[PDB]
Amino acid sequence: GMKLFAQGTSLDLSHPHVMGILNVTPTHNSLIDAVKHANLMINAGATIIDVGGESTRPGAAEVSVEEELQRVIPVVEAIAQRFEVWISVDTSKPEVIRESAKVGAHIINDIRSLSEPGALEAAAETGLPVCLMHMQGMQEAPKYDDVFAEVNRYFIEQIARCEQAGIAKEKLLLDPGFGFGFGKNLSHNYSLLARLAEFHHFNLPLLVGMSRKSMIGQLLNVGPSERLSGSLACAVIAAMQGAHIIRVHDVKETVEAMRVVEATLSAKENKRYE
Amino acid sequence: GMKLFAQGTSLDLSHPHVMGILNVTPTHNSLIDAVKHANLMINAGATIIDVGGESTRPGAAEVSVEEELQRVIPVVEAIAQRFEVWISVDTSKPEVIRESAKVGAHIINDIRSLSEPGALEAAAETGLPVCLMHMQGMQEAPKYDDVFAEVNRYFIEQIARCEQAGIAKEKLLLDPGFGFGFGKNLSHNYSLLARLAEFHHFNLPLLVGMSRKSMIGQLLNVGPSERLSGSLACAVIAAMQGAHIIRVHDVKETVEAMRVVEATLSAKENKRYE
Ligand SMILES: Nc1nc2ncc(CO)nc2c(=O)[nH]1
Ligand SMILES: Nc1nc2ncc(CO)nc2c(=O)[nH]1
Repeated sequence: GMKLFAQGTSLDLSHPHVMGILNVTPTHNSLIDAVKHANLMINAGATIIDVGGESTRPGAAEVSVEEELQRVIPVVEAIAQRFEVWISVDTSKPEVIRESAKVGAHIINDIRSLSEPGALEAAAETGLPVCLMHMQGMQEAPKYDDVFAEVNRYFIEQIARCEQAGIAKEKLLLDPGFGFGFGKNLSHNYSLLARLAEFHHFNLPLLVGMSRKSMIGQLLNVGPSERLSGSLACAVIAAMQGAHIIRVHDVKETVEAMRVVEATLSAKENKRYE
Repeated sequence: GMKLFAQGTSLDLSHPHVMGILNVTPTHNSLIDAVKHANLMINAGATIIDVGGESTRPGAAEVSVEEELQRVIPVVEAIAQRFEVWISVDTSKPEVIRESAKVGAHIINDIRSLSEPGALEAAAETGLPVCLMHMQGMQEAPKYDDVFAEVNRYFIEQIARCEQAGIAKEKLLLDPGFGFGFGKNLSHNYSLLARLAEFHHFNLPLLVGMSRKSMIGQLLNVGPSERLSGSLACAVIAAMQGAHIIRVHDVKETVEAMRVVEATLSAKENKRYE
């Protein structure tokens, strides 16, 4: 029943949506390969595309302003021209937010939740949906009084901060920030996955992304390439609880698992596992 | 907290157990390959082994008595000699039940729920745990007043029938009979998967097996070899609800998904998703 609206089109969150990842970093063949990877993800079943001109996993470098315009914008521009899928942009600079909205972007997905100077002001001018994600800080993960309580308290503060800028509450999306890069260890990560359905009291969409993360690599004791089954198990658990968007690397397999989730949630009485 | 007891050892159903499938049908190299496949499944994480001298998927042939002794018994006998895993036997004849219990079998897993003449009497003499599975009838699946109500009513009748023979209720195991070979179509199969946790009112173990079945092949529209992701999604849904044994073909991936399930059920408040 929950819908997202952007660029004269809608996203019906009645079923779980799979959002494929498309990193555009180290440009002649960097654009052909981007359109072809995006094409492959659409044919596998992806309904959203996460174009991010920055890798910020702990220990990754900084990208100046002009650098992100040169890769994010032509990629975003190329997707909307030829495809129907929704395009989310992983950017924190206000200039990339303004230019992504011009070339046809749908969702503003900021890893920093629009904390950079001018970022929140830009995201409101675009009128686009913004995804708010929680994060604390290659260093360690801090200590919490209770990881679920603080993430919740981080939200109420962020929704209130959004509405103060003109971004209506109905445009927002929430993401707990799974991963040992946003300041949460293995116990904190699995506590959030276990209590995900409680986050629905906000009555807002739940973007979730745990694809190939450390919360699967450390538990299963496998390299970064053998984490498919664990990522699928994570995605099903989140979708079983009513997560609306699942941000994954392996789109074909995730989409297959989602269809089992839908066929399961369709026969249930209340469409959600608590 | 629920335990199974057989052959002087125990099975602690505090975590989901993965039961690998080992079919012994069309014998010189048929035994080496059986021990080696069983070995591979143990190293992948399987704690139970399903040795079945019969394939009875719709359209499969009949095996005489002496034929099953020649393959089931030496295979069961070979596993208990060299490995610690539990051995379940897919047999309906009373003679194979008596001889499997002699060579070291753990669980009597009858696809027919001991309906053959003399089968129930044998399973009681062994004192072993029996798995009761529901089934109606290459033909079609019948019409139900309500598929959950009848399967439940099929149980109460079967537990009562077991106790009348001396098989204590604490030795029994239940299995809904997922699959379009036991008389249940795509809607009936997903109704049972959606309402699995309700079956716990019996306070008994839940054996579940949907590996590579038609309820995944028909929904995803893929050949019998590309059903891994859908089978993993099914297994997680059942384990999320508290299924205790998951009967799968792909043990390494299932075991990986179960560890995510355990790590998730460990951080939850009540260890079960309803
Ligand atoms: N919304 C969202 N964005 C992310 N971006 C990057 C990374 C990791 O680099 N993770 C996430 C995530 O988990 N959720
Ligand atoms: N317990 C159990 N046994 C089975 N045996 C055979 C087959 C299919 O040949 N399925 C099952 C099953 O789903 N559960």
